[PDB]
Amino acid sequence: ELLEKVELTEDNASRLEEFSKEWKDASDKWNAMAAVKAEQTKDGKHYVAGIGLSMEDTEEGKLSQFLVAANRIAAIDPANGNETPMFVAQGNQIFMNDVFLKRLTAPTITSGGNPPAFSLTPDGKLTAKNADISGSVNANSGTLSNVTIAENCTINGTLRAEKIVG
Amino acid sequence: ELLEKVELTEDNASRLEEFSKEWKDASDKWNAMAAVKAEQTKDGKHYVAGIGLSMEDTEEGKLSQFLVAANRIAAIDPANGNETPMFVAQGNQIFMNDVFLKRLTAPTITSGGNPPAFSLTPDGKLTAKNADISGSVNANSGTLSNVTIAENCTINGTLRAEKIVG
Amino acid sequence: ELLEKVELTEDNASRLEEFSKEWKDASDKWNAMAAVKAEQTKDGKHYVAGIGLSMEDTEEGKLSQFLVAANRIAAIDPANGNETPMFVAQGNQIFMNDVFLKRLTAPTITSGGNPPAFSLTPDGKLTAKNADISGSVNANSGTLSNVTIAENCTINGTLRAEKIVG
Repeated sequence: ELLEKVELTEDNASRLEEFSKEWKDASDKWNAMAAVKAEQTKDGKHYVAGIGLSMEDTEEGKLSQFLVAANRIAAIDPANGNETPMFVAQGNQIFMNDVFLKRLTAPTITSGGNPPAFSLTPDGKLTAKNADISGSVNANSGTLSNVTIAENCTINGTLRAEKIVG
Repeated sequence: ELLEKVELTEDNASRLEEFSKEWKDASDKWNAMAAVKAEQTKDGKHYVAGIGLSMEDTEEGKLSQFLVAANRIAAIDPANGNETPMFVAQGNQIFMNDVFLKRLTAPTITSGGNPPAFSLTPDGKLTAKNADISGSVNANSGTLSNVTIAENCTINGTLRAEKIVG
Repeated sequence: ELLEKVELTEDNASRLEEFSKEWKDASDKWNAMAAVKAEQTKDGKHYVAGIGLSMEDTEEGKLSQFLVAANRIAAIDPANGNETPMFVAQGNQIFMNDVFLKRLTAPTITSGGNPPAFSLTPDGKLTAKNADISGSVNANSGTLSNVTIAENCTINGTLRAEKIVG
């Protein structure tokens, strides 16, 4: 029964080279994705470029963090199994919901529809159903219907009506 | 020494068997990871969805692009012990900083105020405390207290004043 | 000669020592990433922490899904062949393109040009150039240069017209 162990020794030696080849392939593949994703470099010297998912602990406690320095994004929302992209590089396009603001700069503003009612052209035009002023008004031209007056009415230029009664 | 080399044979063989078992289990687990999570190999550039960073040379030089054809995200600020999510996937959640704009289409616009003030409502309404105009006007109603008729005026409808100077 | 096969067993033993070294090293690394980034363990129901691209089966077929607990992204557009620092997400700023709107809140609004030709301020003023109103107007203090008065006008206050024609 000597014949057994040596055949075994072979059943071993023969399997080791092939396993070595497989593990070498795996190690090379890890060398690939490591420079891709898992650089396994523990430092803040290169901003941890690539990708990182640090479950970092402070004196506060465990706090999650995900670090990527490459934007290169093109997203789609999955809600209801939907397939709508949202970040074409032309500065977002889904819709603007309720937004708080303190600085805006826009030439064109539209009320809505084949025709907007109250609009704000870059030319400075404005259509409205009201103009309430609690202060100064400097008007230049005008085609006006009713001007109800009961307070100071002093004139420096010209006035020419059709009927003047009083 | 009698059995030492012989026993090493079976010890090896058994250790290889178990080592191969754990390797097969783990390798199947990896086979499961890139199958769904990102991809691997040298997959062509047709759809290549999943997590992947590639450093391709350009005219300027390297380009480490990071591709994500994927879905809803939510992120928080980890700043030195901060825990407040800000833009967590609710369709432009909180607010915009200094922003330039081009065009819009909106029913309702306000100011934003505690004991508060002016707004641009869907129905043209505006209480603008200083409505300076340097061009044409088409008014169909108005109540003017202190009239400063500066240049040549005219009336098509009628004027009727209790007072008169001239 | 024969001593090669006997030597073969102990050579295999040393080779297994080396392979066990490397393999348990790698497995320990992956186990470290498991709660960090690998997420080898299952999630169950809704609990989820970390990363993973799950292409779940649905009655309609494929449903890829991605989930991030918390992150902070950099700013490089697809912009192949160009470096584009866009969407830094600093100070909650992205830059907005053409878009609709439903609800707005902005005390400060500009004309979308080098100066603000028409401006909205927390003071509530408006230096426009045309404001036509088909409804109510309440202008307290104002001047009128080239105006035609197309409907009724009544004064209960003082009247100091420059001239009267009729």
